[PDB]
Amino acid sequence: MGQATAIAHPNIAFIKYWGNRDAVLRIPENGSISMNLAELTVKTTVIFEKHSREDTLILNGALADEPALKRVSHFLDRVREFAGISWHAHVISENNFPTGAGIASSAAAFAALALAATSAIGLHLSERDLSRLARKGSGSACRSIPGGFVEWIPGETDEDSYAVSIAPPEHWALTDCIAILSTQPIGSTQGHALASTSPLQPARVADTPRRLEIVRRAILERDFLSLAEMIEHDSNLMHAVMMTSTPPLFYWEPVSLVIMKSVREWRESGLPCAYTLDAGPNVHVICPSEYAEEVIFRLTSIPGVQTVLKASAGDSAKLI
Amino acid sequence: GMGQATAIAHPNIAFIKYWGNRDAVLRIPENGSISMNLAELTVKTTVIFEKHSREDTLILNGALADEPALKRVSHFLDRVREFAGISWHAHVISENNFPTGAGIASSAAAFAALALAATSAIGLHLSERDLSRLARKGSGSACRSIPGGFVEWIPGETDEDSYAVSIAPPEHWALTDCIAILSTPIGSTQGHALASTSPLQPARVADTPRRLEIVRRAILERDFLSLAEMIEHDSNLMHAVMMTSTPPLFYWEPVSLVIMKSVREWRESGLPCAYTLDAGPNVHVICPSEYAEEVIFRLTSIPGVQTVLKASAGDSAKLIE
Ligand SMILES: C[C@@](O)(CCOP(=O)(O)O)CC(=O)O
Ligand SMILES: C[C@@](O)(CCOP(=O)(O)O)CC(=O)O
Repeated sequence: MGQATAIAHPNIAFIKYWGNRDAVLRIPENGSISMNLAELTVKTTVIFEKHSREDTLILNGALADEPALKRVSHFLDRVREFAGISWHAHVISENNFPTGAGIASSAAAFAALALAATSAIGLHLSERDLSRLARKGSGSACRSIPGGFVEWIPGETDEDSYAVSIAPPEHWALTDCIAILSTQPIGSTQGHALASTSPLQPARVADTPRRLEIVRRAILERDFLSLAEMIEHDSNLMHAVMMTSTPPLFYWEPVSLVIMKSVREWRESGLPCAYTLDAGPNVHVICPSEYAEEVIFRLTSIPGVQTVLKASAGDSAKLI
Repeated sequence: GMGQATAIAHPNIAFIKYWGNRDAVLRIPENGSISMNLAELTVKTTVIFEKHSREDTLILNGALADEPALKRVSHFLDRVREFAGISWHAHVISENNFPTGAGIASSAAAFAALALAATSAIGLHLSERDLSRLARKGSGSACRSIPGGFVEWIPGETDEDSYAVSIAPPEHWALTDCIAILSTPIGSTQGHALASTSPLQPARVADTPRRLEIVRRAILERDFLSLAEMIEHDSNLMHAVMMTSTPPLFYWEPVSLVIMKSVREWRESGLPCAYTLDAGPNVHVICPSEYAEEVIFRLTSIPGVQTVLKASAGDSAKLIE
């Protein structure tokens, strides 16, 4: 009755999404900018079938838990509403993420699902509409629909909240050296909802355009130092909000702190690199790709760093 | 020998933090703060005004102070000289019992003791308010070591308006500060000035009355859980601002974070305690005193904790001998 397969990459936010204006629609409180990660992929096949009563979900070869299925089912309901078709679908998804490494899959997964599910049900959405749809699966998924360096235009409405590519992957050879911590959280959905308990979240949110403008310009101009200092600042602002929520969300591990301090010292001593952390203790170390081997060496030397994943700028979600 | 006096004062641990100045020179803070004096740590300072001294001299634990420390003390004594209308320079002899290398800041205790010894030596009989106001200009938090016990710094907007008062005497509430000294340090002065670079500082500052009102009530009501949750929140707010300054100030060490998480776990599992951190990695673990031995036992076992200092609520700065 209709089938398609799409791949999408996770992304690393240079300017973080944290907090929703609308939790249901995943309209964020602030805009965000990320880079897709080429070497990590979710591949998702959607198969719409005649009179399948309910949707099904398999994840990396295994029956998905009911939470995951429900979430994917509600998402497909949106694809059904948008398409006025009623078919239920079998969803098969796999990713190549290193096991236990704590790399969040939701952005890649809902980007791939948005593209596979709409293509399977016969639609031909623009990138913008795919981003808007993916967004409602998981906010950051909207940024994995476009390619390369991506900005989520936060908006106030479902139509207005979507992501676009600032620059293609080939515009700037940046590498994300992801320090995976051996010892290793509260999910994004709960965390976003808790942001409003932090006294500092409104101020963080209100300041986001300043930060976005710097990062956007830095990407366009390939100004690594400006990017570096702002991504650390923006990471720290998000974590500041997290840590001052009620209950506090302390995603950092002790080694996360060692890495953050080490990266700053490395940069200040001549090695261009910068850190950023999502809702977890892994440290993404962004650097011009020519420095990645040196960064990885230094990260690998830090006690407590299990392994370092090397990712370059990835393309948009694609059908295969 | 134109007048001499000796005073003692204790350092203090802020439950609601001072961070950022409205007026850096006068150490008028952006926000109010609340602290508890630490009985078991003391600075004892003798001030002897000398007709023959051309400049002040500062002796610390029997040794000549570094030049920066002398300059701070001499600038402070200039304020006393001005206030008193007297010219004399002084010998300042100070001792303290702080554990060596522990990173326990002495400046609040030092300037509280100096404010009291110096004014007493020079013939003045200042009210606590005026002593606090004076101590504040040596080091802001010293204004909180002038009064006793649990102390609130009224932030104010003027030199006359910024001073601390006792919320409650030490005996009002048996709380212990179990200070986890880490085995493995940008100064406050630079740090406060950088607070203005954090996008989050205005919001932290504007929220302080909410936090002060909770802690003040918690102290008056002996409500440990309310105190506990607010001191951790307040500590994290300050460190949030520090970590989001430009350049960032990351005072936490990895072990700091271990302790912070451990403390929250301990409290949630039924051991009443709460963490707070100043501008450094040591973790002050506040708890009702009946739990201190267990808190200390748990803290002592944490790798990277060099030692744990046990402090109870201390009295006001006092003249002695
Ligand atoms: C914490 C962070 O990863 C957002 C997570 O958002 P989501 O709800 O998992 O899409 C930050 C970011 O990616 O912008
Ligand atoms: C960081 C903190 O210790 C303030 C230090 O201030 P100062 O050293 O008196 O300038 C917090 C506080 O004690 O309120």
